[PDB]
Amino acid sequence: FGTNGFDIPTIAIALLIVGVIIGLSGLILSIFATATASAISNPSPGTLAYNLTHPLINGMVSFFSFFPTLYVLLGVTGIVLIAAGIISIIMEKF
Amino acid sequence: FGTNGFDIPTIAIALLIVGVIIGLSGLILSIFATATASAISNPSPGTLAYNLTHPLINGMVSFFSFFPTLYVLLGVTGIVLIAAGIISIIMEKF
Amino acid sequence: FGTNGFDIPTIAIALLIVGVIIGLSGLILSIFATATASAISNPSPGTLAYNLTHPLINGMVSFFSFFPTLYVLLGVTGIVLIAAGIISIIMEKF
Amino acid sequence: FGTNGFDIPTIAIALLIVGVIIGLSGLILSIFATATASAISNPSPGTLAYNLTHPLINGMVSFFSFFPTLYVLLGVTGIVLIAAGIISIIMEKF
Amino acid sequence: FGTNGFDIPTIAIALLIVGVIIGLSGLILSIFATATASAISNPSPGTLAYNLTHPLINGMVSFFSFFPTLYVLLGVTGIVLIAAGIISIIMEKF
Amino acid sequence: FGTNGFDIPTIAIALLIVGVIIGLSGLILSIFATATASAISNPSPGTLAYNLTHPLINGMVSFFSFFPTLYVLLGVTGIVLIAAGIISIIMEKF
Amino acid sequence: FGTNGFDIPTIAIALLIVGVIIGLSGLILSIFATATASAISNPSPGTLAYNLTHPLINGMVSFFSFFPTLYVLLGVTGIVLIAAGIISIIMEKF
Repeated sequence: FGTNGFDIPTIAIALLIVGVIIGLSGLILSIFATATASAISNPSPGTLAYNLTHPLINGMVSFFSFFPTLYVLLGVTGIVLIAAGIISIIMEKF
Repeated sequence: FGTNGFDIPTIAIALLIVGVIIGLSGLILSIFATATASAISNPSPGTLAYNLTHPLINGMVSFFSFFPTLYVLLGVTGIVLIAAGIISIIMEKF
Repeated sequence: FGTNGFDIPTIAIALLIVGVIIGLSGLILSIFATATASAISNPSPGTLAYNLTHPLINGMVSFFSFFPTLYVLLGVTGIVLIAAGIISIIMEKF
Repeated sequence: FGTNGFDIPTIAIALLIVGVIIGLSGLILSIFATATASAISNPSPGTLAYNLTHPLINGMVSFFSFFPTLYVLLGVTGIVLIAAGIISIIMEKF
Repeated sequence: FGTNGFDIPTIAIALLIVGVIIGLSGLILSIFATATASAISNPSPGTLAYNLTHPLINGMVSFFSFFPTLYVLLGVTGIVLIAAGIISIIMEKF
Repeated sequence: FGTNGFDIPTIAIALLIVGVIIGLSGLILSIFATATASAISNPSPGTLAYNLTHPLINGMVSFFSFFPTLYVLLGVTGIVLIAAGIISIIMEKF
Repeated sequence: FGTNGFDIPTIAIALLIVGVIIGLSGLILSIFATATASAISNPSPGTLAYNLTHPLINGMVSFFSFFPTLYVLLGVTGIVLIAAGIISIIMEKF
């Protein structure tokens, strides 16, 4: 069901795969982050261990805050691909 | 699901891998830094051991303060890669 | 996840390795310096042993004071490498 | 849909590409500038580091103030191109 | 989207690259200058080390004061290039 | 982004390199000059060692006083190069 | 019941084996730790035997406190393996 490489069943299958992979990724990351939160403790506000450890958790927080826009762009990519497929069909189907 | 090398499932898997690796790294470093903090003691403010040891902990603190911006740049890299993928799709899909 | 040799997982692993190595180095040096401080005594201010020993501890202090800037430069190196990777991606990804 | 090289679908696609590229550029620059602002601190008004660092941020501000007119001219270019296309159609279509 | 070599997407990409490179340069220089400021001390106003070191920091200050106008000219260059592109389009598009 | 050899990204990268090299040079020279100042002592105003050593430190002072204008000219060179690039663009871009 | 090496009966059997092994391990360690607690006595807070013995029990406590996170990671591993199996099925079953 297509012209050269645009196959609607293939597109649906690809959407399937990306959705399940993203769900798995979120699940695994949440499960592991729970363990991370359990592992690290809060020694004291101003002792040696605080100086030793605080920037690490800061970087953790920063990167995990960077994830959302990555996901958003990953989402927008598919609309572009589908649109290109539609245009390619239209171009030479007439 | 792509044109030449841009595969959304591959991108999601890569995001998975980088996230888990970063979580592991933070966990290991925090756990080890706790042991470091436990090991080293505070001899005295002005004795020989203080002169012998203080610059080392100073360098420790400095490097661990350098980590955050490294993490931030590592995060920003992915947005660039995704953007390049989108542009590459757009360029020749029409 | 990259173009030629820039791999974000590899970068994260390298950051892991350098961090743990630096922590180990600081730990070992502090532990050994404690033993050094315990071993050497203070004979007298002006006797033969003082003349014999003082420049050695002076050199010790000097070198250990030189360490911090070495660590600082070692830290700054990674920002340069990450930046070069980003630029290399940008150059030919479009 | 044209005469020699003026194709309205091609023009629309080009407008698409330039718009998305400009949006990406603004997004990336804002995200990176946030990191720059976070990284650099304010040492003191008159110490060595101030003398060492102030002209750099001055140049940053200047260049980022130069960007707007560049964008404006980039925008005006398209009107010229479309106008030339219209005139070229008119010249020999009658 | 152009006539011979003037491509608005290419121009936007080039603006992207120059902006990110300039941001990186400012970031790296500020970070390194902080380390320089930390490293060098102030011995005394009139001793040997002062005579030995003062002209070096003077040259540092001078060069870093020279940077701003370099950045300004680098900025003005792009307006010229865009203007030349516009004129080149106008010349033979009619 | 240029015509023959004038590339604004290349110019920015070159400015990066020269800045970092100059910072390193100043840092190394200051650090070494501190050691020089520590090493040499002041024997007496009129003894043999004074006659033996004074002209050497005089030459040191002279050369280090010559450095600043060298740095100034090195700085002015870049303005000339950028100006030549601008003129070269203007000459044949129209 | 699978495609290449992913067999749900095999997975269930493996879960069986790991569960029983973990139960046995906990049982044996608890039983032995009871004997350890019975064997060692508390001589006095400050005598020779206290200095001789306290760090040993400290290390015991530390290691047994390290066990929990080991178990947690061992648990999380299976979710990853099952997820990889699901993805592998999905990839080429369509």
